Amino acid sequence: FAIQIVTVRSGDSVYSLASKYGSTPDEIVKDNGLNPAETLVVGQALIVNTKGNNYYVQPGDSLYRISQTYNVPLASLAKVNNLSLKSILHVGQQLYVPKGTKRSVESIAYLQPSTIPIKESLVNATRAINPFLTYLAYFSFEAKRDGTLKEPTETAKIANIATQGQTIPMLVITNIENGNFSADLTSVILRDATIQNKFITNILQTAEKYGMRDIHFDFESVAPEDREAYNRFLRNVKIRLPSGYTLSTTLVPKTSSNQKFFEAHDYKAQGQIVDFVVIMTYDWGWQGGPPMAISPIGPVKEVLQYAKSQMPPQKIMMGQNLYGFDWKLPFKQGNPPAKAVSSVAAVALARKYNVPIRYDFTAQAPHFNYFDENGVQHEVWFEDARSIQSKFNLMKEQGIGGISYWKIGLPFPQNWRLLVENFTITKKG
Repeated sequence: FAIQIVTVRSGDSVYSLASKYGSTPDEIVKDNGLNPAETLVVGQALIVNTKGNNYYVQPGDSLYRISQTYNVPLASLAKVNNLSLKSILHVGQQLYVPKGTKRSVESIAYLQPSTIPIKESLVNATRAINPFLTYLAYFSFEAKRDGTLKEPTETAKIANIATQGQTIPMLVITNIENGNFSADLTSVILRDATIQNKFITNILQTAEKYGMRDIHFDFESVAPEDREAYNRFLRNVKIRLPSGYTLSTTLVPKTSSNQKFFEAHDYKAQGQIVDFVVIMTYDWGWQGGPPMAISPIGPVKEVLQYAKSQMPPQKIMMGQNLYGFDWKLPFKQGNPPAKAVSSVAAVALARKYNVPIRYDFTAQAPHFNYFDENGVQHEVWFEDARSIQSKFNLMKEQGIGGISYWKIGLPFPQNWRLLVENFTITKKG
């Protein structure tokens, strides 16, 4: 009960921060996945041991936020510090924080390799993250028009990693043909009973072969005319799954019930059938658009609220990006796509180009701008400990089931440590 988030200020080093808070440099380096030889960046968010039941106020904090973060009732936190519920805080102010009570969470992470065989670095990242997971989602098995599946490479290896860590490997099935989501493919599978029957049979045999106890459909770009056929397919699978198996689906983010591309993702119908959904609450800012926060918290909250109106909250898994993007400016159609960056890589750009990391308190996201060696301006939006803590607190407020991360292979050590600090991670293995 000792870790907190600290934002780096001018002049700070791992040595000075350890001295200030009575920690060790080695601990700060390890917890934050730092290269011990590198400088800290002003505005970088670190996790630091500031002693048990002890907290130093950060920029933008409120007693409400701190109580949400540490799972302590707000009245208790206020009382034990002789403060009012809306009391004005200042940075550096010391608070006593009682031991809170952690709620359970289910966590998912997706793995999507780009090579055959899978890169060693990616297999190592999967092993590192697996202990923090309820589910591991190897993306993907591609559905075929004859009702068979294209298996991704080294499936047995990846499933075994999951199983040995009491993580459930998901059987992730997509309607991808030649690298793109295909409405024509789902029209065949959702409309022909003979093929669909063979398909479901093959899915069950594949799941049983690899110990994949959750069957997950990521069907996208489904024709609107197939909305109810997709619902019927999901009912058909659900009815035939044996005891101990579950069913899940991917949903595009929505904030209302009529808001043609969208229609086939029927929130109400799927919510009645499946065990859980993964809602893709990310890519407001995206690779092909102008620079902005990838998953701004206001719109994400709107999507979660809409989802709760359509289905039970426990069934909802909030999608969360681990990536940010580096955009070259000015944004123009025909520009190259933005470059995806890990949290660690984003900080490394700010370090290299000597700029501080800023924080947007409305979006709840870190960002910065820099000039490269050719004089081209870049803008970066990414994820760090501050914004992930805001997202965890949103999950608590909304009472939803869990969080689903896209994707393994994007270093961000603070995310995984904060996940276990905030929640009890459910293991079903």
